[PDB]
Amino acid sequence: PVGGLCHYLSPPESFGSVLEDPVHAVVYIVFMLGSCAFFSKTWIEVSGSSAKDVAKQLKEQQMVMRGHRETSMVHELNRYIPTAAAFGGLCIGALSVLADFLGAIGSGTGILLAVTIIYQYFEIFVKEQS
RNA sequence: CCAUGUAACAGCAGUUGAACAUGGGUCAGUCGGUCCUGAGAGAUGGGCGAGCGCCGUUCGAAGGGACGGGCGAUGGCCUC
Repeated sequence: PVGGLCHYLSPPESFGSVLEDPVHAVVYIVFMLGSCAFFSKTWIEVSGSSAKDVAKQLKEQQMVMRGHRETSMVHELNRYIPTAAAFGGLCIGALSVLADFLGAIGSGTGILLAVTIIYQYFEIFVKEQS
């Protein structure tokens, strides 16, 4: 909705900075950051990448912590896995807000998808070259 | 010892093990040692001994420590 359309919810768009009522601009980033962490936190619960599932993968591969039992795998994973998804989703959402506000190429959003995937195949590229 | 995992050994076997492999576990003023000397062991003095040494353990100028006083303690500058 950029013209002749309902403007209740809309991403900010302007050269430099646009500010008439912050009750619209600051709310957009709040809903964007919260949703991203909400989406990231729920994805691991369904994609089989939570702390509980990772330990089952490591148990299957016969990998253990140095001085912990098998049951303590989950607890050490829970120290980082659940909070990394919540904070990682928040950070990647914040990068989109920074990308959108700065007005980069690609209108900010979408380049985060591009930079990650090109990095995703980078790990293949480096390991296939000794 | 504990947990996890799993040819030789456990005079049969084992999916099991004090076996093998990986990784953990023993927290003290108050429970012990540490202190005492007991039977005894054993230095120093001394004696003996070719000598390494050993006999001897009370048979030698064997005290190194005491609140109290003045020179100088003056030191905090004199309370202790």
